[PDB]
Amino acid sequence: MKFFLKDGETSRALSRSESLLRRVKELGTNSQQSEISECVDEFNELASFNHLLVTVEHREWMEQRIGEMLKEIRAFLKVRVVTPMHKETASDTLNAFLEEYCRITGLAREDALREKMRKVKSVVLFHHSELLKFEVTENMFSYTELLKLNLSLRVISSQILGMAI
Amino acid sequence: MKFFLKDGETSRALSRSESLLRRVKELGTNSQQSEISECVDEFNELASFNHLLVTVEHREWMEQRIGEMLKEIRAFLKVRVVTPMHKETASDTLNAFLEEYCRITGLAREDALREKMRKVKSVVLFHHSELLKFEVTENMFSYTELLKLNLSLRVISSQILGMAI
Amino acid sequence: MKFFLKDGETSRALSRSESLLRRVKELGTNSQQSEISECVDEFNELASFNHLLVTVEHREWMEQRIGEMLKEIRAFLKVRVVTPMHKETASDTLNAFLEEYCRITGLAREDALREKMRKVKSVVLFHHSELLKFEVTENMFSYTELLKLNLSLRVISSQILGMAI
Amino acid sequence: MKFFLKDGETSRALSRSESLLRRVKELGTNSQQSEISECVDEFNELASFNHLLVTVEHREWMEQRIGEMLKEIRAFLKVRVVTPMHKETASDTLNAFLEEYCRITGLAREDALREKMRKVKSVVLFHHSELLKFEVTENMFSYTELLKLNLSLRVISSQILGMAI
Amino acid sequence: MKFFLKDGETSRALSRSESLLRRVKELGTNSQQSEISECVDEFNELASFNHLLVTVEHREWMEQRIGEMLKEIRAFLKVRVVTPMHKETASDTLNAFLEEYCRITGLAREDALREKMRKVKSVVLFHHSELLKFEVTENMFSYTELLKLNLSLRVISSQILGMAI
Amino acid sequence: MKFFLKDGETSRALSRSESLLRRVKELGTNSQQSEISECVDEFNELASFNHLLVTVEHREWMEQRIGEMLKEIRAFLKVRVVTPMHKETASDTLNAFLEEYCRITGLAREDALREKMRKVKSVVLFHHSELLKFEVTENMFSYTELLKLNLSLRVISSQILGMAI
Amino acid sequence: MKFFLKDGETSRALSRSESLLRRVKELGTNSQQSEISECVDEFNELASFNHLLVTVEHREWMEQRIGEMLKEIRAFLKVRVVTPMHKETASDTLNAFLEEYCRITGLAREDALREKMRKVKSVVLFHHSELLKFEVTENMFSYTELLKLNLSLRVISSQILGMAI
Amino acid sequence: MKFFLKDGETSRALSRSESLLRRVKELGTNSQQSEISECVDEFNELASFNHLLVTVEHREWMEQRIGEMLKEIRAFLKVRVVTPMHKETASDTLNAFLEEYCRITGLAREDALREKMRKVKSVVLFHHSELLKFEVTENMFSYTELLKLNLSLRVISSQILGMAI
Repeated sequence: MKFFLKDGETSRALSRSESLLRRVKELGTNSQQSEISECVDEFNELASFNHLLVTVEHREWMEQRIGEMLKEIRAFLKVRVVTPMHKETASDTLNAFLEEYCRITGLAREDALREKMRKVKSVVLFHHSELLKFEVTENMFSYTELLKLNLSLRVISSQILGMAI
Repeated sequence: MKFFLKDGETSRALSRSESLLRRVKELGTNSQQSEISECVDEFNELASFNHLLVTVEHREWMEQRIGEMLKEIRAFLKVRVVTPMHKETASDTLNAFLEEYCRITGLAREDALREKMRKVKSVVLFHHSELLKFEVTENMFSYTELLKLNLSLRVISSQILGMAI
Repeated sequence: MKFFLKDGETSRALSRSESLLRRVKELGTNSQQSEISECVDEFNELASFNHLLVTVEHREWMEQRIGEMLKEIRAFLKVRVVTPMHKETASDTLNAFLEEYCRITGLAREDALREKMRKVKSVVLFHHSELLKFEVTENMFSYTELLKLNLSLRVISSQILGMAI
Repeated sequence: MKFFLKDGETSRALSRSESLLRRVKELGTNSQQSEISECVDEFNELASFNHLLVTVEHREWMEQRIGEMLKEIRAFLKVRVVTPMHKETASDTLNAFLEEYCRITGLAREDALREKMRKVKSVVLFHHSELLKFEVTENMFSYTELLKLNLSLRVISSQILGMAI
Repeated sequence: MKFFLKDGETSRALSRSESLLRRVKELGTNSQQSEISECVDEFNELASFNHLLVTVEHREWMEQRIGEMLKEIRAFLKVRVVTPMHKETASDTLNAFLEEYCRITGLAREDALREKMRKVKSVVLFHHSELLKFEVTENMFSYTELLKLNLSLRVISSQILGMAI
Repeated sequence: MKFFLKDGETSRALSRSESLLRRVKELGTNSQQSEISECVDEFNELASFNHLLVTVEHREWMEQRIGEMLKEIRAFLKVRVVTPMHKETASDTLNAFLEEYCRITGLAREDALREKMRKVKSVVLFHHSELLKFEVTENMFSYTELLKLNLSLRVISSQILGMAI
Repeated sequence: MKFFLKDGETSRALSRSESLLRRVKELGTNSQQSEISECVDEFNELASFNHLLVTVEHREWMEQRIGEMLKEIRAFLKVRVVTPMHKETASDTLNAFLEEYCRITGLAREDALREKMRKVKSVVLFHHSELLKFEVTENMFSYTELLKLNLSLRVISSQILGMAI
Repeated sequence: MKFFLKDGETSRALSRSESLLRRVKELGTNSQQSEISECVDEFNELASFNHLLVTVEHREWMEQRIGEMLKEIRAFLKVRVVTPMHKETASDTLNAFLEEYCRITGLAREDALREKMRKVKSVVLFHHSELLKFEVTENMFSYTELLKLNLSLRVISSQILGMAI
């Protein structure tokens, strides 16, 4: 149950993340997905290590700042991670989520259209998070509030934003 | 405090409402507001009388069906009462309600825009209800669920249905 | 269920009742039943309207004085309304109520005589109230305390006021 | 404090009261006051003796039926004792009690008239009881219920039985 | 239940007892039992009457001194009432009470001898009280404390005052 | 606080008391006070030792019959120990106690006569017990019950057994 | 039950113990067990007597310092009383207690070894106390705390002081 | 806050730990500290990873065996990890812990000697645990029970195992 971290390590990871931050600030709309995606990899490891570090420290206290930087790296990187449900309209955003949920769950549309946005979004988001190795939350889209609504997609689409089907 | 109803009266009002119902079933998308609106007047009176009749009976019990019909007339007439916030888009529906609330409350837009849809709607609706002498509820609009959202109009407009201002 | 009152209306009724009051203060022991009785009619309508008004206001509050005059008009008019149990003696007052109760309830005398004055009175009173469209209470008679006694008419008539049968 | 009764005594009194009972059953509406009144005398003595007897026995128990007959004799004799408030009408019965209370208490009429019948009666009754050496209760009158009313004589006289003053 | 006393009576009995007191002060060791005993009769009657008078007054209060004298007469007369258990020795006093209790209860001696003095005395005393129509208490004897002892007569006799049997 | 007994001891004292018992049975009314009194001495020591033995055993239990013989020796010896208040009458028994209490306490008679027998007896008995090295209880006298009475000697003497002073 | 002490006695015992104290102060590490042991004998007797003296006094109070010296003698003598479990090592101290407990209880070693030191110690100590007629407590050994441990002898010997068996 | 693990990973770590177990079973009392210590390094990393794996899984469940092996590796490796307080005697074990605690805390001996073994032990153990990156518990020493004693080191050393200072 109990584990300790190799000593050349907190600092190895502190300056390893320091220069991730440096590197992430460099990104803009045309660094390749090839770049960005390994930029995530790095972030992800450091995120892990931090969780170790935290619990170690917490455990060590009982025997009686990196994350601050990660917090920032996230904020920069958040902006360059794009899913296929990143759309130009409220309306296509919804379809994206619909079709994507159908894709993931393997459900017919008729059934997915009955599902509340809330499931559909968190089903779809967890999926892509897993897949990008980056947590992708609702406030990473401009239609955040839309994606939080507790109503079936059909109702949202017809009663909230006058769509067909 | 106590009052009695004139006796040639319940039936006078039963068959008076019977032929209202008859008449209301006749309405369609082109009877004039001039027609419809007196069709409401009548309904309104019968609604009043019924409240008397009810309270009289209730009082009489303690000394020890028309409404069913009204319920129907309502359902029919509900469909022919149009407000100026009856719109073809989700988007204009929202503007209508905004502009109308500004009009009623005399608030600037900037402030109205900060208000939750919910207030804005029931403020506006009560207003027009009073004005048409007919109760006008959210489910008298195709954008019912929209009108129920507990979010500022600004948020709805930008995050729920990508509008400008 | 919900109804609204026509707007030229509260005031139409306020000054309608104001001059009822004027008119009722003119009555005295020799205005005809013909006069008085229409005087009640008017009072009755205004009493109804008030009940609408009250409930409208109460309802309107939730979306967030006439009766005072009625109260007076009642007080004045109370004094000029006569039932057939208005009698010159305590004794005939009791008979009047007995006979009338028998009439209303269809009971034999023998049974009515066993009834407590209290029922008998409020049975009879409610009846005539209904009938005159005016509430007729016990203190509209000079034998009020008598009409309040919780004793069978037999007992009242023999033990309280030495009558035969 | 302690006293004993003379031994030829309980039985002397048992058969003394036995023949009182015999004698009292003979009375009817025309035995003279002269007769009846001695009939009370006898009853009174036997009532006393009984109270001694009772307390002696009770006392004697601690060192470890006549009254039944008296109870009857009372019942018979109760019916033949007359006060000056024994009247033919409810109405004079009330006056009788009024006037008598004024006499006993020395109050003005105006004040007595404000008193509740109940006091007035039990004031008057106790008085005459004392005076006739016989307990005189309300059900010794035909207007018993009347004498029990908890209402001022004024109210009773005007509202209950339409009298003047 | 309720009885009244004849009016020429309290005073008739006040001065009737006043001259009893007078007469009782006259007694000394040689007035005959014939004198003394009627002196008790009188006392006894006055004692009775007083109990009436008391209860009458007490009852009369609720409708809102002789005894003092008796108290004295008692004290004087107490001293002249002799029982057959009035003895010159502690020892014979005990026998007297034994033999007398055997007489009254009809018990054999052997059993009486086992009884506690206390019973034996209050049995015997009540008896003679009843018989003399005067209350005869322990402190009417010089051996009061003896008569109060809660010990069998056998024990008293042998262990308290070295008697035989 | 804690002590142990020398081992050649329980038995040394068991047969030492066995032959005391033998010796005490020999006593009769004419063994000298010189004999008897050393017979007490012995008994007293054995009594002591027993108290040790008892408490030792009791203590020893917690770390987890002689007296029966003493009980008998007492019973025999009790009968040969005589105080100066051993008298032939109830009456002289009392004086004995009186004079003896005066002697011990140094009080005047007038004061001692006021004292309750109970004090006077236990004052006097403790004294002689101390003095004879033998506990002398009330039931060692034929007037036991007398000596237990809770009354002043004066009262006992005059009211219980007709003495002078 | 009650016993008295012979009067030439408290002082006989006070100076008897006074010169015991003198004598005990003389002891050192080479007075023979022969000396010391009779020194205990004496102490023991005086301890006894004291218990008598105490209870006599306590008893005598109810009829309304030697021990201080014994307290001291104990403290001196305590230091010269040796058991066979008085050892040079923690290790042999344990064995001594083990073997001794086996001897006393007649248990096999295997079972004794499982017993908690606490029992074993207070079993063994009470035994030798009884046998030396001196209370022998844990703080009469240099390994007090060891003797107090609530652990089986096996555990103590192996885990607390690296012994074999 | 949320992180994901790289997918070629759980199995990379499962067989990585599988062959650690193989290797650890090889150790015996003569594999160098150089060997053993890197054996711990490995174990430590796998312990870390596991904590990640666990939390990921636990987190993933909410969106709705390696450790078993580590448990074993620990048990084997536990036996080959030695501290400087691993001694041949109870006695030196104590010193070792004392001196070590002085070293860690920088306290004088005099004060350390007053500290309860319990603190001293868990202070010293946490230290070396941290320093070996292996949890080192009391039952990794043959004097477990000793190390658990709630007594100052001075008392333990003098009263429990007859040491000097």
